[PDB]
Amino acid sequence: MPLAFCGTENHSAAYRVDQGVLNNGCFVDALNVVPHVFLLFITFPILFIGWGSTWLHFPGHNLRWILTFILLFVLVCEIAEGILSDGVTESRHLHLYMPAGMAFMAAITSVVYYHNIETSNFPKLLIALLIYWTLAFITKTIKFVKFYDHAIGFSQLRFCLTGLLVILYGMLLLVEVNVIRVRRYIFFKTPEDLQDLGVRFLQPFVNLLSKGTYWWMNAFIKTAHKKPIDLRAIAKLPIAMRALTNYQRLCVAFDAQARKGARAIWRALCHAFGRRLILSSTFRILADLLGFAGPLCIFGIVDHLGKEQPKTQFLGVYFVSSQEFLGNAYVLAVLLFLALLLQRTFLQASYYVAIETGINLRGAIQTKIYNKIMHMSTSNLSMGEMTAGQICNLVAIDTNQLMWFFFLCPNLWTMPVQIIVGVILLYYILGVAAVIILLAPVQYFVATKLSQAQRTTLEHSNERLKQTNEMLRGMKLLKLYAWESIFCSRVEVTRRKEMTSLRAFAVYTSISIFMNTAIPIAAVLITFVGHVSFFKESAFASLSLFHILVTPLFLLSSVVRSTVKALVSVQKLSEFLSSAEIRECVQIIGGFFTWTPDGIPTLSNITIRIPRGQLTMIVGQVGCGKSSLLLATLGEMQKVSGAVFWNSNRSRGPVAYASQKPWLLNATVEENITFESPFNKQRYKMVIEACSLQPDIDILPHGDQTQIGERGINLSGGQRQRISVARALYQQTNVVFLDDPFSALDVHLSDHLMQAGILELLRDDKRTVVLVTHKLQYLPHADWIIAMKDGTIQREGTLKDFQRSECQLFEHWQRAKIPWRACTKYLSSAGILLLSLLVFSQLLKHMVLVAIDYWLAKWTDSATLLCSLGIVLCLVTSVTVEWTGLKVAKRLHRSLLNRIILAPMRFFETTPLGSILNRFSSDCNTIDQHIPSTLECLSRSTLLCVSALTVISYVTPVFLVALLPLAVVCYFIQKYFRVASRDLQQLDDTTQLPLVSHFAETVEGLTTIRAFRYEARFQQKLLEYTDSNNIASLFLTAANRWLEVCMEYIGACVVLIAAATSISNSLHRELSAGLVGLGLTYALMVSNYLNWMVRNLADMEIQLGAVKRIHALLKTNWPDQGKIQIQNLSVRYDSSLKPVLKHVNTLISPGQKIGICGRTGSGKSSFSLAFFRMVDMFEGRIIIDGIDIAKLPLHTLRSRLSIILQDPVLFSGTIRFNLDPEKKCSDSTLWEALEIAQLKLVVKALPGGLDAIITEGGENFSQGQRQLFCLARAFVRKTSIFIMDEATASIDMATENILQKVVMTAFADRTVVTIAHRVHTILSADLVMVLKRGAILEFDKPETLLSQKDSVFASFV
Repeated sequence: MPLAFCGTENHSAAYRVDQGVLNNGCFVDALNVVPHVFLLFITFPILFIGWGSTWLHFPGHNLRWILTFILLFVLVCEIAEGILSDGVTESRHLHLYMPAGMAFMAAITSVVYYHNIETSNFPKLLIALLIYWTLAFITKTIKFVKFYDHAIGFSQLRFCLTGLLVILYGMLLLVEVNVIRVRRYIFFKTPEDLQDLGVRFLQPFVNLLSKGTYWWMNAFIKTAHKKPIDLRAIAKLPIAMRALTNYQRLCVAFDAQARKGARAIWRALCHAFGRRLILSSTFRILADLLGFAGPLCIFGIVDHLGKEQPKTQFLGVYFVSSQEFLGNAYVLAVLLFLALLLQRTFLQASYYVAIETGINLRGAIQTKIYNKIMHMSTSNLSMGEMTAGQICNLVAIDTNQLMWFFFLCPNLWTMPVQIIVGVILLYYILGVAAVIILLAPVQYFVATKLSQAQRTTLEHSNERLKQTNEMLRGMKLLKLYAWESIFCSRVEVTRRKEMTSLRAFAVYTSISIFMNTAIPIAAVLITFVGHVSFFKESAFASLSLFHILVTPLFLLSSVVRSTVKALVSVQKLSEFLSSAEIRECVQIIGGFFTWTPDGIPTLSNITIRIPRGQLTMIVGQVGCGKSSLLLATLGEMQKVSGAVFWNSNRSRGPVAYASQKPWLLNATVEENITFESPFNKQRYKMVIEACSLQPDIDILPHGDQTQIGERGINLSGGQRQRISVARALYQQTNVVFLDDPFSALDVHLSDHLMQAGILELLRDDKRTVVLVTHKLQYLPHADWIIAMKDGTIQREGTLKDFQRSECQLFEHWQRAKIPWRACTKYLSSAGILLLSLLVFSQLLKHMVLVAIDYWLAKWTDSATLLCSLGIVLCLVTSVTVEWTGLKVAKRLHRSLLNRIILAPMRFFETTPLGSILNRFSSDCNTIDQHIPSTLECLSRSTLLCVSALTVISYVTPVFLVALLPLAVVCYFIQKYFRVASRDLQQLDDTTQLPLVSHFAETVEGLTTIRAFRYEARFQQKLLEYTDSNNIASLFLTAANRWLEVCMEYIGACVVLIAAATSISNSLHRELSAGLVGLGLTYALMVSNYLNWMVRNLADMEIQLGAVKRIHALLKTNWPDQGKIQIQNLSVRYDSSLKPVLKHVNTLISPGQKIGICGRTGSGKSSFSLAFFRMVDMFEGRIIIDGIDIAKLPLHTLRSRLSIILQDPVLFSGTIRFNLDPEKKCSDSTLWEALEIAQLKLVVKALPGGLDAIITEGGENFSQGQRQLFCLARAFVRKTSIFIMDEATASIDMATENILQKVVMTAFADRTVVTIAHRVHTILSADLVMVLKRGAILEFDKPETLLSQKDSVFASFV
């Protein structure tokens, strides 16, 4: 029984070459063999030469790929047909399936060949492929015309298949010769060079296999596991994705639409992105339809295999009828497999095209927003209407969610089509669905109530977090007076109010999961119960349809919510976009200028001229239009009437300017000094000298490298005014405007040195200046002054004019992860009595869903109360999850508060408040309102997945042999993808932060930037920020889609193997395919349960990482003697190299209020810190009124001994709560204190009295009211001693009032120990001690020994 080529029968009569060679119907297949094996036998060594930087794709090549692939599809179909025809027959006969296998391999090799000839630019070498393609087109055309001569027609299948690849090969031969015409290589006598030089990200210019499967990502992601992904490793982002380019295209769209509001933005967005958005929607519709084809193949397979030879015979050859073709079993399985392997590639492509269009929308619209910042007026009507928070929330939230809307925009095209086709094929499947079509509005109303509760919850917990910030800012002051507990109680009360709100949030979000996971069960139950009781007419395919319908509905509910937010956002930006713009030597003639663009000119009759070569000191009344006139010269006022001659020694030059309000960019201080200018040491040193900035630089621990301004080193107002003057002065300009720099700079000697340096700089540059201020010490002397009285110019001339206008009278006046810490979370959070119930209910629910699936299979074979148990268990699990997360967050919150209470003040000195507040608030929010739902979703998704692989292994008990490599591959793919995705996620966050940082620093100092006309550099910084955000966003997106392709093909192979082994055991061993079919419907859902599994697993990784930060914060009658004799108590902090206090055996006598101030460099502050027993006094002996002060409860010791401070602060609350909240002793003591200290005329003038709100520090009480509250605590806490510190900045009368209050404290308490680096006012005392260079050097029990000795008087001089 050997291998006959055509067939052995009739004594070699099929080998009869008589009656023509071509009229033999088997010999033509042998003719069709020739071109395919010819191309193989001429192109394998070539390919091996191939096997042994610059790319150019050939012209007209997309149709090559689609014709080659669709010919792969029909050639696989002819492989199936050849096997099905040669197998049920008596012979072998081997002429049905020898040509197709080499043809399949030939198509594979000719596309590898076309790829290897596209990689290497050598166009004269595709002559072989084209002469091949023409030869095979001719040969199958001959076969088809002889099939036509035998008059077969379309009834038999092989006629149709042959005609299909005839027109296939003809049309793709025509593609080849169109390329021949274009590139003109063979018979003609006679590129992406821009796309060459650039970026790493070559996904839009790569072959189709890498466009589909993200093959180029592979070498990236495998590179990413060894070394991390720096920003330099990220691409340069090519021209087609440059934000400027999309912005130009969009502005052309704007101009075309606006030549021919909300509809304008709508039309503009549609015109700029519809040809891709529509392409994305088209791919999405095709993916929906090929998803919706699946169940037809499963139903057909099970019906024909339950059906338990072909009729036609033309010329002795058996042709399979087409109904029997599409009625076959194995053929439909292979078709199902190839349909899934193409469906689940178009879905990812649709995702990606929507994402790419979204990133270009974000780019162009952010660029447009910033361009219309660059022309927006900074008025008190323009900026006075809309603050910077409005425009910051606009940019951030609006543009990101408009992007998320154009993410969800094809969904609003498909989920309706999804629902309609679901209803249609559910009627074809089950005969004569409203429940499942009623589960998207359930999600809509539940999400609506959830978002309302979340809004209210967030704006309540915002007040809770603000109170916590106000209770964590004064940590040292409240711990010093032992006043932590009352603020902890007011926090725990606000926390429990927020906890009631969070319980309502969790209820309304448990019900979404419950409705989400119990609507299909009731839908199927009502469906089949109708089918039996109400219908009585006649399954697993229907269940799979139930899955395919269930998935879009909740997404569509979110789409509708996003649509509403998008419409509101476009309304917001349209009402924003039509606000007032700005506009289109010195001389101003007509004089009318206002802010509102009509009516009430705010500055009129202005006829003032200031030509070049000048130094104008200006003067005027208080707010008489000085900054208004300066900005009006700058062209920043709506000038109604007048003209502006303008000539720099008609275009404007770089006028330096400095507004009344200072401004500093959140950058380095030298970067905030140089301001995008080259750096020379001389002028920089001169400006640091003139503005006295070298002591200011030394006042900072980095100086010219510290992150100045907001989000960094907190500066002072005089420092910021001086920094602004330095940045204004350095920029090397032909004019200089100084609008009162020494107004806020109250340092007179600094101001005088600055005035002299200003004269020197403006005198040594020979450039015009204009200084508008009230410093009249020099302004009427040697300036060309100009005075604006009542908003008008009086005289711009010499000093004799001010001696002629009654103005001198005023001048005469790695990568480790969760499970240890995650185990600690679940253990310390839950308690096993609810964790066990949660895991048991989840496992039981999934066992019930498996069981009801098997019961559905058996009843369908033979042609309820488990779906009810399922719904109840789903409700139970959703309740248990939300309840467990709520209790978890509650007890963790109280734990965080308790560990923050039991802390030393040295940690607050060490660690910033930002770390404690950040890992408090953001991680508490994450482990309170975001982590439990994701945990529940993971615990439902991976358990559905483990269930599904259990079902596949149960149906086909041979599957597990193929499970082990699939799980190994999934484990390795999970590992390498996790390694890339975590780092890329952090790179996304740390790149999306500086763009909105730029929008803050732009919106703050806008008029200075628009004053310099130095917009293009910030334009480049904006475009750089937008590019650095977009490249990370596109790589994160494309990594997600590549993940989904790789894991989803792993799942597809699982489906194929499971179905194959189940069908193999059901053809012969008769597996009773219901157990097999129920396996298959989990095999289809595996394909996306893995999807949900992988994406949610990454999210579970990142959020449990901030629990790590949580673990890090979990890791760490009245004494009236005053006779505490310290006996040699030596102090240390790290006990490393330098103790400060040494051997100080010093006593404060009763009455002898020893105010002991010393040397401020070495021994002043350390003793002042160590005075409250709040530091490590490493030796000696410290008695306190004869008691042991080294082993006492420090809460009781620090409660009843008041002090004063250097930088005092008032805790906000009731006035009795601001005085003594824990005590609340008596009203008359508070009247005596708050009368006799200070602020009696504010307390009695307060609206409430002792029960009035301390308005966040006493915002309009006094500044001496802080010291008054200190004295209140001194009079209230039975405090004989009162340790006082000096005022940092105060008035001399304020220091005298503090001294008078200290005199009253001496008259009433008489115990005090004060240190003051202001030694010349610290002389009113009783005893003193000077402890210089860390010793007991001087002690003066009379006050005259300080004034008697040399050095103490030298410190007193």
